[PDB]
Amino acid sequence: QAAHLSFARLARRYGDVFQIRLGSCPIVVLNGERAIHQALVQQGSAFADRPSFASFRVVSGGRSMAFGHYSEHWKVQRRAAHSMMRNFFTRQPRSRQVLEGHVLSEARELVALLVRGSADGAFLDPRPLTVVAVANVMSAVCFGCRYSHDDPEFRELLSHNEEFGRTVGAGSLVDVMPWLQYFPNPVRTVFREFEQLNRNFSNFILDKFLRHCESLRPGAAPRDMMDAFILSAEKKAAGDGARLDLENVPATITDIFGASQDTLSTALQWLLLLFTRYPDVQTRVQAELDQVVGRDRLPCMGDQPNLPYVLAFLYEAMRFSSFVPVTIPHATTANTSVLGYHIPKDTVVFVNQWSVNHDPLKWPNPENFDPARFLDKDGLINKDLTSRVMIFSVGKRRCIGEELSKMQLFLFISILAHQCDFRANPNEPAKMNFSYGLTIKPKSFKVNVTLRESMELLD
Ligand code: HEM
Ligand SMILES: O=c1cc(-c2ccccc2)oc2c1ccc1ccccc12
Repeated sequence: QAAHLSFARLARRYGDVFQIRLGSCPIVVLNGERAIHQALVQQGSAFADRPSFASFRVVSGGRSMAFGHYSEHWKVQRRAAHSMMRNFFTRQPRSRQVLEGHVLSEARELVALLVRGSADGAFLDPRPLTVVAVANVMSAVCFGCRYSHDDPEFRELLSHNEEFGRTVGAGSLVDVMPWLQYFPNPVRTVFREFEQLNRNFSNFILDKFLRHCESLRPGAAPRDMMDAFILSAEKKAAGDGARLDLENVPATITDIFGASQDTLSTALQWLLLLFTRYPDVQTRVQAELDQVVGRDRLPCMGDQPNLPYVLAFLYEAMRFSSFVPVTIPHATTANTSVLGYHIPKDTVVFVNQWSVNHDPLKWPNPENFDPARFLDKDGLINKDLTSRVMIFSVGKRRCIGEELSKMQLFLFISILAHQCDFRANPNEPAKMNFSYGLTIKPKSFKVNVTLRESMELLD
């Protein structure tokens, strides 16, 4: 009875567009591509707002770009945030390399713990490990500092991503049923933890913020995204496009660091999950990797176009898993209509991406994981299908770190699959259970990892 599941089901009787009621709020769910594309794209702007939920307000000390409203001040915050994400990567020559180094560097520490903690036929839950590996890629990209996988204070800071999606996830009752805060219950519990975690994240980034600001003297060369945003803001305040104001820099680096670390973490956990539940797909991608990059070195972004199956497994896991089933709730900015239906200004809207990835007609093997589903008659991928998958949303509020997400999940998996073997715990009868909320996170599950060959990952 997962949200995105009921909605897609209610659509088989009331159409793609219809409205539900969560407590006091009547939400209008969008389910198909034409409806999703007609609201978010064609009438994008009418649907580019965020609902006035008290919890959204708590994120990033009240200055979130992801959870804030549509307005001019917001408009430059996003433009400025998207600018950093586009330029930051591919800004200077050899930049791609420094990025790939971080991934390569976390991939090494990641396989090492997985293999070490999997000796003699042992199994271990990969999740905690995958969060730390992805947060470090971004800890270094954003602050220029990575943490020890043993670091408690950091593993703690990142041990609450589930409480975050349960609070803001479409379906959540925290906002729409405030009376639930009046007494003990899971909803009272999650929201209080929610405030607790956002409070910790902000302080974590605030501390780093104040230090980068202090060390960034006149002629100083920025060596971060923190340093990059601060410089830009000082250059903005200091006389004379879209750049952030110093007061908004901590909040926006929080959204940036927070999203990636959560989403990329969740995504990664599915890849290994799928690898262990589909040994054959694991072998094929693991085969193509051997044929193209050779057992002679480890994969790099240069190999991406000669790896049609890897990219295919990538988009199949994306469509099949739909780990971000419904986008961050939207809100209309003006009375509008979609697929005929009237939608009055200031109404909360849910975009069902899962309903576009699981549409029978567009995807024949709807419930079956078929990476070949994206392979062209002669073995190459066809953007026409690969780009038919919806996970990063579309429109004004579409993800700002899409290419980064991709040129990273490709790498983590390329190294891991090329260097390791993943086996599921056979003794586990009942199946994998998940936690629904913004992202679909896998609940506890154990894998066993062994090295195909000697570590050349060691530098
Ligand atoms: C595979 C990983 C990721 C997926 C599937 C994903 C997807 C999404 C989705 C579904 C949204 C909501 C769109 C909407 O409400 O209409 C979004 C928001 C956003 N994403 Fe991502 N994301 C991921 C990675 C990233 C990364 C790496 C960053 C960090 C740079 C990031 C930052 C953002 C931001 C700042 C927003 C809010 C944008 C806005 O409100 O306008 N995401 N993403
Ligand atoms: O701004 C955020 C966006 C996002 C986000 C997540 C998924 C998709 C889009 C945005 O999440 C977070 C954010 C901030 C802090 C978080 C702390 C824990 C877990 C997630 C956080």
